[PDB]
Amino acid sequence: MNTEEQPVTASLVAEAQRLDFLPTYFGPRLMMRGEALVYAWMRRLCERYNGAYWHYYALSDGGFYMAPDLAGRLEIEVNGNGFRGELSADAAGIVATLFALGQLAAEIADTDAADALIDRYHFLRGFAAGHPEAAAIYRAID
Repeated sequence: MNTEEQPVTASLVAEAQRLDFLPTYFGPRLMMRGEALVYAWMRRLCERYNGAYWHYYALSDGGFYMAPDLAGRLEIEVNGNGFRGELSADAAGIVATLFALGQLAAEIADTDAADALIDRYHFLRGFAAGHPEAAAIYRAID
């Protein structure tokens, strides 16, 4: 539609519907296999990262992403590319969920489903470009 940014934007799903929204967009079985995978990478990016509420977000691209609930400067040092920089719970939650997608795809070995969930990765990855901190987000996952 556009020539620069993407018309794709995330959204906040109800709390009483997010309980089924996750297993509905990811899978009734993955809901846990993925929620724990996104936070798994998060606690790795920061040495002083206890945890937070990874709110469920709906994407028009056909996927979805989760972002922890932390207001302030989150010192997140990504080992993936050694990018040391403080990001917001939102701009950081992008790198947390993204890394998880790439793990599940390679965790289930070479299967027809190892390329299906991959779609979500490419879908969200594009939304990160529309963010004001895109520079930090894309480099964080780079």
